[PDB]
Amino acid sequence: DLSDFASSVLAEHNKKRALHKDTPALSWSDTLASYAQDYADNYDCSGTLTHSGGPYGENLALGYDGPAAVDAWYNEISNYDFSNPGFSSNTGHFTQVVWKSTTQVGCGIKTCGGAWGDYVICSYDPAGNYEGEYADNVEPLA
Repeated sequence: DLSDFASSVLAEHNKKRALHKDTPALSWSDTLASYAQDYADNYDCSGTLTHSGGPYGENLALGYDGPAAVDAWYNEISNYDFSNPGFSSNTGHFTQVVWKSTTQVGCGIKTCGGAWGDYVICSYDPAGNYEGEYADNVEPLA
């Protein structure tokens, strides 16, 4: 059985994906979550967000618990132009949350407290945000 962290974060992803046409639900991966939590264990609580360079897709946040980070990522839909699909600096988290071809997610968390609060990383497989593939993987609202 999943931890409370895993079940709450998975539900928050799949509540949002179900808003979109032809977009399957994700399942949780212990492999992805071990990778994510290992990286969080090593965060320096400095306030900067640097990507891991790994083999999986990746969303990062600072200042939110797990489900609250998912909500912030998904709210980027407000900036996304469905008639000009593609990457942008303030829609790249949203397009990975709903990426049609992604099938599994796993996440980790570390409590920095102080000025920064919680660090959250979610890892995804297959990865989203491939150039030339947005129109086929980022579907409109049902």
